[PDB]
Amino acid sequence: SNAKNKESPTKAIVRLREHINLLSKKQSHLRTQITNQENEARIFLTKGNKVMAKNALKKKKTIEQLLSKVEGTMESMEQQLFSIESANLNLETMRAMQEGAKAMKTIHSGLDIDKVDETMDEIREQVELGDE
Repeated sequence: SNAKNKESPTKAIVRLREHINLLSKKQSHLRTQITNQENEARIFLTKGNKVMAKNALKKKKTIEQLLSKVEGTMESMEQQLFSIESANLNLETMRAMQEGAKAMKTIHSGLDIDKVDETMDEIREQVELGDE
């Protein structure tokens, strides 16, 4: 139930990760297309046909614009995933920290003789005074 829902938000982070993987595959594909276009423009340049070389660069830039869109979307998905993940990681870490504090509160309030937490500060001083 509470772990039911922990695992649910966890598989939520899973979907965002699969989406990131898809985006990265698409990015790789677009980069390969970009390389191909650039090579073709270079071939046109060795031939001397700068008109067609520029036209291949027009398509090169067109794909670069699409790449920027994918990279921006991917960055957004990474921030969204991070926000969710790092939130949950900190919430569980801070819970452990507070439960540790609760344990110390139980030890302090639990022991009648005599004020665990106050005597911890007391002995701290006594130890520190050993430096002379």
